[PDB]
Amino acid sequence: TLRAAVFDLDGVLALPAVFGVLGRTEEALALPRGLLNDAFQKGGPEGATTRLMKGEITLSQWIPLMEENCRKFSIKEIFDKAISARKINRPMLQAALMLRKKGFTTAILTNTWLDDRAERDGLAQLMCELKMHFDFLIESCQVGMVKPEPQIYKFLLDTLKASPSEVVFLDDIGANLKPARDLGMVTILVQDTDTALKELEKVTGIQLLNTPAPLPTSCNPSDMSHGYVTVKPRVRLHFVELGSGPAVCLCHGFPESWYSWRYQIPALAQAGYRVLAMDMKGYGESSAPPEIEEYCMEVLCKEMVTFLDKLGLSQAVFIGHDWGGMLVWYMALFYPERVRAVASLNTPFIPANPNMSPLESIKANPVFDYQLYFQEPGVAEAELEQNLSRTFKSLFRASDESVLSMHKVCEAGGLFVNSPEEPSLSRMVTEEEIQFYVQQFKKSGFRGPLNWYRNMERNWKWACKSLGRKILIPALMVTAEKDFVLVPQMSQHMEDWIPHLKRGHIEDCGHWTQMDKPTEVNQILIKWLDSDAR
Amino acid sequence: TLRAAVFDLDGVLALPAVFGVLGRTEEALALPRGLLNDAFQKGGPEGATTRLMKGEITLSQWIPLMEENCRKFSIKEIFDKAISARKINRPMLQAALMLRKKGFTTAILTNTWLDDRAERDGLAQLMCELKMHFDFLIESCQVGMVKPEPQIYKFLLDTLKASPSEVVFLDDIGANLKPARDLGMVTILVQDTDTALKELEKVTGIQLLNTPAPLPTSCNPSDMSHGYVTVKPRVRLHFVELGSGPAVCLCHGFPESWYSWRYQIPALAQAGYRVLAMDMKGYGESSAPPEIEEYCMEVLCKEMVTFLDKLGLSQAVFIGHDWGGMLVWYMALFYPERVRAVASLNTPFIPANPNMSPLESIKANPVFDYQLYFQEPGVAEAELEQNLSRTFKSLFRASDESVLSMHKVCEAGGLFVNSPEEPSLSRMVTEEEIQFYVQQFKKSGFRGPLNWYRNMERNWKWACKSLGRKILIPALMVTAEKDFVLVPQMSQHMEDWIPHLKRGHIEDCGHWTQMDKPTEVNQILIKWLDSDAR
Ligand SMILES: O=C(NCCC(c1ccccc1)c1ccccc1)n1cccc1
Ligand SMILES: O=C(NCCC(c1ccccc1)c1ccccc1)n1cccc1
Repeated sequence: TLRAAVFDLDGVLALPAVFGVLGRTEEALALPRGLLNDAFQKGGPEGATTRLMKGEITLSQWIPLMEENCRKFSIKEIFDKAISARKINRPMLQAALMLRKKGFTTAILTNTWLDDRAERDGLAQLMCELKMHFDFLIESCQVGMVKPEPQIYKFLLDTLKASPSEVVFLDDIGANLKPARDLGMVTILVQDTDTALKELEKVTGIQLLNTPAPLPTSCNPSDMSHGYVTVKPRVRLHFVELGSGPAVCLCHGFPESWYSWRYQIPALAQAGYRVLAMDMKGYGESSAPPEIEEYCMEVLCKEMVTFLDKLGLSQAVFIGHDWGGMLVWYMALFYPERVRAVASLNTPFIPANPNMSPLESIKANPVFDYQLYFQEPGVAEAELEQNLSRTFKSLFRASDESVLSMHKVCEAGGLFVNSPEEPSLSRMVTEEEIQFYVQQFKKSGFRGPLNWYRNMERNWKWACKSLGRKILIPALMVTAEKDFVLVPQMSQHMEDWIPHLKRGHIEDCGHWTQMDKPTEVNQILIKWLDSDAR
Repeated sequence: TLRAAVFDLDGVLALPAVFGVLGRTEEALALPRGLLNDAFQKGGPEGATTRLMKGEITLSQWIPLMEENCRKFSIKEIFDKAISARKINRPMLQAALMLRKKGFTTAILTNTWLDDRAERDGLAQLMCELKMHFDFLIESCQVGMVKPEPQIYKFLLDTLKASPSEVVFLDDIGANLKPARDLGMVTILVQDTDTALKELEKVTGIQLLNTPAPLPTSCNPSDMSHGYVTVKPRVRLHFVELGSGPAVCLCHGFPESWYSWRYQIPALAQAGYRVLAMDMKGYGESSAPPEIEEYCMEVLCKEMVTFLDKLGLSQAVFIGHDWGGMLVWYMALFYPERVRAVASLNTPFIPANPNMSPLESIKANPVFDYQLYFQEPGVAEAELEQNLSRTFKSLFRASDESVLSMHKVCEAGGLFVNSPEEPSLSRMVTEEEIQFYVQQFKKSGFRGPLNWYRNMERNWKWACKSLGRKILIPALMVTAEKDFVLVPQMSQHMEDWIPHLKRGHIEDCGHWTQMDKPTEVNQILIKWLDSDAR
């Protein structure tokens, strides 16, 4: 009965195999067949390559020793190109992910080297992306043992804490499968991926080939780097941070969390960006002062500028959703020198109407009735804090799962009045994800978050100062077909204010854009970032 | 009686003045005198420039309006160059810093614009470096008022919470000084810096001109972004983070803190690097598990790799001092693909002697006697934890302030036996800086830090696996003339292991390199980083 899956790297999790380049070179340079591949293995267990793979010497030390073996054109150049060309075998990783998702312990067991080349980062990035999807990574150069030595196999089993018969082992080198087979492990010789995966699904009884497109990698809160900046005496801001490159500040909506970006954080970091996923003021681990004035856009934006000041960041690209999207447009209007680029999901840019009170403007739209219900301090807090699991389960649902009516909320005297006490779990979320939001809202409740709605006049007066301005920095507006509150048509006039505005549109997408359509959100954001945010 | 100092930006804190470029252009292009400067002021308070300076419109909106005024060659090009050329007037900032150091409230009061140019970052960086040295920054485009309007002056006084006679105001525009003068503020017309500073020191009674070279900017712990990464179930690592660019991981020595890099953090961030100043395992806010094995180099290095993994960093340049320097050489030897570049202060790279026990090797050097005293669990903890203020005051001193004998520590039965109970405060540190170390060591004590010395055999066996390797990634060795334990001569053989090793040497420098010689440390590190670490 299988419970562990082991994969080789070269020719298995990463393709094309670096081993099959010596032969490729021979053919291209019309060299005697197997000349380079023979130099590579010269001396066998006593040879330079075994010393390299055991970690006795580094790759830069091995390069000249290989050159001496070849003289039975550059070895460095051949290997630099082979390593650069080698990329993740996505269907193999998909299978490993599905196996781990089903309860399997997974490991990469690889014959590798200590890379000290000037271009070592490329491989470092590859190992990083790959390894975080596995329980263990066993490298020959770190353990001082190599496949096919039987000791590395006993080391693998001790690491897995599993009997050989519980382990499936995948490798492209037949000689490296033999010791695992001899111990009683299920083995798979990997030539083409499809066949290897058919063999894998046959032995495990788990569908691995032709399966639906998986969701992007999410975040485990306990595995993130958590950051804290005090922006003023009584206010600290919490954020989750991942990746390197240009800073990308993610701003959630109401009533959310940094975790609402769980599907974007790993994808944007992988894309070459330094992601800072905020807990906005009033939320999660960030401070939640009680005063209403603490949540007007002018103060919220000033604190986000201080946040950048304290971190030593001259700029960040600002990406917001819902109330976070509203904040990012004001960041672009009032602090363009600090905003590298601005993007909003669902939230359109609507200039203040100087000839109408914001209270009047909100009364004009029937979908915005819930906002008037939110005005009186304590009323909405009571209903939203009564049962947290019910609040999040009722709120976080796809366009076709609605249990809420946001019309005549005041008249009915509640957001959840003719809504169930025990809502069914939406297909967008797990019970554990709901419980994360529940645990977060137990710290400060809904006062700070609802205070974001209690500054209409204050925000209106501040916004009026920007009525003569235009947004001329790079900007992206992403609309969601099925958001019935922040409707796509509400954004129709944006290019009058943002002439160079770029757009994205997500069909069959509700309000909770990031979790409703994670793959498409990531595709739109990464594409825009690489073209407009450097 | 003065207690507040106010400075203009253009032509005062930043030079050359952007205003004096329209005239420079006229002369270079042989245009009728004052043509461009007249277009710039066209319409006066009703004109395009006043609207710009009040924040009604952005710089990119103003550009074409200026062009229409000029037609009574590119306005954008002229302004892009003028802004890029404008740099901090270092002696003016030095004076503002000395005034604030003496108890003065300081502010920048400036007529500026909302910059949305493609090249806005240059100015954003300048404002960032400047503003953090002042109590307030008042910008015309944010406050909706401009100098010389009297309202901005009343706004300045309300912001300062000071009567006009308590305020000195420095400006290069005579018309802008008049309202401050009329209110009873001491005013200084700034033409050349030296004269302005003579006037400033005359009115304040504080020496501001010809004063000694100040120390680099330090860190206020409460104003830093603090980060936390869980590397394994019972171990979390704390770090302080500042800046953007390539990641630079700072590793302190024994018995130190992230704060030991206080003079380097702002300088390296300013130099264009993303600084991660660690609290090493066993210290400050990082976890301090009690087991000795938790502090062997193999585990310490593995956790630093996990730290990078969790933050999404494929590499970091590793800079260490003392025990941190020892760790960085092992990082370079065992994980070169994760080390962009390696630098050590004081700590040489000494390969393990495979023909001699590390206990024997330590017994050979009389200066290393304190290390044998540190072996027995509980003995050194008791002495170092007895009085924390005494420990740090006795330890942290310059080469000429020694109160400690590190010879025959065992024979004398203590590190501080013939040392004072109340040491005098060293000239390298303030009482407040000592108290920061005191408060940090109250959390975990000296067990975890001393455990770094309790893995000699374990570290020796691991180091022996690297005896066939060479360090071939970029490397820097910095020696301190007067470190009497980590002597410069101990590093003499390093190029046998690190052929491409670069060096730095600090004369009249004791063991506590970062605080003994901050300016020279920063100069050596920044120079090496820009040339070798990208
Ligand atoms: O009220 C705002 N967003 C919350 C909408 C949300 C919601 C409404 C009411 C309570 C909680 C959350 C919603 C949920 C489902 C569908 C559409 C919209 N905004 C006001 C300005 C910018 C955003
Ligand atoms: O013991 C080590 N460093 C501490 C030296 C320090 C010190 C010694 C004893 C106690 C605390 C701190 C010192 C202080 C003053 C002068 C020179 C050196 N190392 C061992 C391997 C790498 C460093």
